[PDB]
Amino acid sequence: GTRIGTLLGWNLLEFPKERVRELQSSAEPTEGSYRNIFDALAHLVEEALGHIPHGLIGKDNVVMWPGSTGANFHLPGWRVSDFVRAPSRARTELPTSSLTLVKGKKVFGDGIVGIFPPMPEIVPSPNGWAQVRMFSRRGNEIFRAWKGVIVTHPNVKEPLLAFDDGYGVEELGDVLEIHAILLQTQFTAEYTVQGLYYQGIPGWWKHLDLDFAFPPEKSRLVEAGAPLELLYPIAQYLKLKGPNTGFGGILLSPKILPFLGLHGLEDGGVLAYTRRWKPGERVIFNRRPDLPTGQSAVELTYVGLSPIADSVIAHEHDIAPTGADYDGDIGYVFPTPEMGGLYMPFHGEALHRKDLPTKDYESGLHRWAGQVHAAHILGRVEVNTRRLLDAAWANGEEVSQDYLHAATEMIQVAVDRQKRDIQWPDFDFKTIKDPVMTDFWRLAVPGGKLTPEGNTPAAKITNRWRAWETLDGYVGHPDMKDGLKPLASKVSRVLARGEHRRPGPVLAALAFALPAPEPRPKEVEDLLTAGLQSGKRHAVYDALVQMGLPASQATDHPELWLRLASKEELEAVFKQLGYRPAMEELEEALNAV
Amino acid sequence: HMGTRIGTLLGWNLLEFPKERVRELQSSAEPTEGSYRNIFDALAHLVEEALGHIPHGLIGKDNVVMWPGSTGANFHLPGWRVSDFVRAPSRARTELPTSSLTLVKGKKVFGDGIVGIFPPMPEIVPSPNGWAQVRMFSRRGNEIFRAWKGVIVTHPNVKEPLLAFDDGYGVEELGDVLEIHAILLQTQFTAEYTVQGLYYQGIPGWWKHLDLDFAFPPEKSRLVEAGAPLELLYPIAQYLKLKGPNTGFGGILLSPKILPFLGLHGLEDGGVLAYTRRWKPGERVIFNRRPDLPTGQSAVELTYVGLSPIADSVIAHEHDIAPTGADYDGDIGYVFPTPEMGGLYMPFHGEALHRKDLPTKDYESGLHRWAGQVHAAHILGRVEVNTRRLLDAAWANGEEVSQDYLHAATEMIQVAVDRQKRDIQWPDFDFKTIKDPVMTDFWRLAVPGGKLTPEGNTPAAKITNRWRAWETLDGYVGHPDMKDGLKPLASKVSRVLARGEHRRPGPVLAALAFALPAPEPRPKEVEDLLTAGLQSGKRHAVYDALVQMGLPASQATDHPELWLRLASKEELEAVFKQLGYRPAMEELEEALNAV
Ligand SMILES: [Mg+2]
Ligand SMILES: [Mg+2]
Repeated sequence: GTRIGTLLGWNLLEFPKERVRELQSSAEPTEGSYRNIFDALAHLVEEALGHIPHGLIGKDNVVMWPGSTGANFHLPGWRVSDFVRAPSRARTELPTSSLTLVKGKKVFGDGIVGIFPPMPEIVPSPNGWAQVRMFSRRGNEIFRAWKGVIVTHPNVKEPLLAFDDGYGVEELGDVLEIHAILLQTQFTAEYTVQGLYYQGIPGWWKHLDLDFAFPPEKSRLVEAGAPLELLYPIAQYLKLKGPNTGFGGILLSPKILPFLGLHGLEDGGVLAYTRRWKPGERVIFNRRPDLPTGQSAVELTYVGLSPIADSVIAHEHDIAPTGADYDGDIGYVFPTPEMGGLYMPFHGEALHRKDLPTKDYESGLHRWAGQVHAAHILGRVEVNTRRLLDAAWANGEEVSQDYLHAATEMIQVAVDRQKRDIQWPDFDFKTIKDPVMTDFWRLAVPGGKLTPEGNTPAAKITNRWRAWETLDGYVGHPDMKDGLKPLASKVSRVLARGEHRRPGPVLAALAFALPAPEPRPKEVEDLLTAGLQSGKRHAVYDALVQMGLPASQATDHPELWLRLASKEELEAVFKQLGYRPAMEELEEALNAV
Repeated sequence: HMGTRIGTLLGWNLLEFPKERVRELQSSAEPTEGSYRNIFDALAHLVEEALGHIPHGLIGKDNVVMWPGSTGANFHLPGWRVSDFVRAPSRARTELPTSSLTLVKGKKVFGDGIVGIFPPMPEIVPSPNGWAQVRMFSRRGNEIFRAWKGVIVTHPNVKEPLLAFDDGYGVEELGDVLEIHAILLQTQFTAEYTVQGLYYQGIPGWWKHLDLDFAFPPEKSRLVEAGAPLELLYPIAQYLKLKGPNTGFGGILLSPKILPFLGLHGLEDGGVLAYTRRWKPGERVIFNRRPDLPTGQSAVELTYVGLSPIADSVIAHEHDIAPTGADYDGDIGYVFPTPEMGGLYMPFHGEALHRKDLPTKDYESGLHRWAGQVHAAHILGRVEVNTRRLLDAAWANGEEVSQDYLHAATEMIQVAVDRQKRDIQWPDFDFKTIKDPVMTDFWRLAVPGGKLTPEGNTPAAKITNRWRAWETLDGYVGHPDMKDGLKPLASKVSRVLARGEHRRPGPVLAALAFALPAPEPRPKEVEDLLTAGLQSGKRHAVYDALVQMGLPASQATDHPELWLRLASKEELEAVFKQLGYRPAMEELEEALNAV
């Protein structure tokens, strides 16, 4: 996994994470505010490179350009962005002579670019898929390029490609180069804050609970009855959970089914790679982002199994309001309210405006600009709207549906502006002069996912979960705040139970209790010495884990040792020191008075 | 790193005593009952401390000891025996249900040391027609009832897992798994004349046929091949070795008794099969099984009668190779040309001295055995060195050691080797000694161990000295013509040493630092290891890790020593051309070929 553009010989700047984010917060839905961030970005590239390098494109912080090591794209400069920046997690090659060029726009469904026979060097299943970027190539010439997903089935004899969904010019290279940018997988399917704000069942907050998430190293300690001291700080292992969990697959069109040699699918109906539902059962389909109207959740019928693994098949017409396409979108399927779900199906009228004045961007920098600008406005509308629902619910009221539609319209023009220069719709931002429950959730659940990504350091995670103490100081729904109190209690006992249980004494103890280390190579003696004498124990410990050092040879390095020991070795030494299993302690804290 | 002892996979604990109070404790040991009982004493007293009791089940060899304790599988056989099963590296593991096995009866049925004839088993043997030297156990829980030591072979024509029941140790009762540990993986073995070999059966004037060569480990070999400067090979002594006029063939040693079980016909008396086309059916070859014994009885003429059905192997009759001492429990068989065709070993025509039925009792414990082993290991060495030493005093006048005496040394050796399992009564032996600088004394310096292929790593300071020993030949008493013949070789060695004496690597390493472009961007963990090494002066350890974890070269260019180890053939050639180095191999050639 390094980037597709690099393998095509492209330059790669990586501007400071912070320098764009500051520049952004001067962004408004105005032509000027664009030309603003446009100007400021121009002279951010110039004060790093000296010049405006020909054919440059950018995402956030990342900028990219060919130089002349860089393979040439036979397509508008700004389009090229979609192709270069993605990781190349796996590669393959096909001679242009093997391909059937099935013709038609959106033949396979709008997003799917190839229906192939098994290809186990990009898709790990016969029944599989991969999200890809694919080019038809000369030597340094790239004539046509496809972005989207390809599927794979035994019944498929010859590789088929949706030619008219390509990007370059008519003529075609002599080899088709395919880069898997995302390997086949299911996706974790949990309710989100946005989702719950926009379409949650009445009193949905009532159904949130605390849970524990241990990475496999730590989960081994927990399973063997490691003392709670070894889990400090317990906050880094906390997460919220919903009353239940969804299914999440890549999203495919029924248009593929004929080419798989299979019959199609009724209107109002869904297939997915799971037996969790019986054919005929209703389910809630969801595609993200959740939009303020609540329109990202629709009720559809589970009609049976998908023939492609890790996928949901649904008609374009059935999921149109949710904004779904087939070029990498994930479909999530949740239980309906009646059978315990937290998302309510959308029943309102949806379909927003047909067209606004639209120019392309003038270059790829123009695009990068628009992108950066738009991204801010997106967040603005998002947060503002959520805040407004806070004030509204506080004041016994509700945000009028017309306004949610207006917000929704801004959000999706924002998303479209990652692509083309589109005129913003008119939209008043109300602004709130109070701390609202939304502000709490941005603290407690940054990004809205109940699954955190534990980059945030030990220092800060405890503060995050300590925020649960300050509910009263936030304005929002009376019943939300009051309903959330038992959960804040639970959080609180768990935190308190671990507050002063530090690991250092247990690490010291294990050093004394464990026997002297068995004989080990001098390269190991030497690494461990190197680590200790310089304060890089952790790098060394990571190395020895990777190089596969055995536990018996690590007993003078308790932290290392804990990472190599077996279940039996851990159990044994914990018994010796007579530690109370952390989980027993944690359960008691959860259940307590 | 992974590869760990079968014992430790079984739950057994382990200690390593220093190489000091083993080479110290033993080095006062005599062919007497009491010399044993005082090596046993100071051992049982050396496990006294460094541990609590003397743990029960305890076994050992040299400076290493192991015991079951809390876990550790419990073996349903004599404690002392178990030594032979728990000590070896488990290089690969496999499991068969006890209902899959067919059990063939009679001792030595597949030949003495072969324990299984099996269908292809790709978990332990790479070749469909392969082998592996194994310990296998029949298992319950921590219950190990019966265990086999020896070789298993593998052939497509074997349909059912065939196993030599009555060769195993323990009780007739059988667990439900058969657990197999491959302790040596199918390989050919490197086949070269040894010093002891040439002392004991060397062609007349054999020393005349030794020469200088280079052995570069792959890392250095990459360098040399890309024309690294001689500076980067310092000290060149660590790459020197002696070489024969020719090389042998070396394979695992199997009994023709296996052939019926592969659906094949057996083998004529006096014949060998081997996995090589280097000989034609008809041709004579010298068969050699180590250790080379003083009688000369470890080399015997046999006829090559065709291919072995099994890869990397030699097949010959217990019958025909029994003077050599060989059986099949992992014994290697070596096959060299006959004298007529350039061989340096001479075939033995004589009576083999293999005395039978002198008082034999067991060891009582397994610490007894350990004691026995350490005790014996020394007596063995002294006899072996003593006997070679006398050959020097003798050829020095113009005499021979009396063949009778060679016979007695041999029988002494054989008992040493046997005393490693059982408490066997020592033979009467006379240690007629010389004290003088003898040529054996030199060989033990220039070629420690006897084997022309040096033992891996000895400190770089000392290795230059060892090859310097060739200066001091005259200091040494023995065969005139040996001493005199070797002069051009002692010269060759000396030219080569001198060609590289003061070409140190420091300067070249500093140049590569400057010549190479700035390192590409590297993960923090890489940055961290590199500073760790730097700050503590342990960079070589750090480099070993990064090599092992597979860092790319473009990221290591500030650490030339590391860089040299990651770089491609093309990348090396390139910087060497830039710095204008003269290829080392050219200079090394010149040093060889000069008047
Ligand atoms: Mg999309
Ligand atoms: Mg043997």
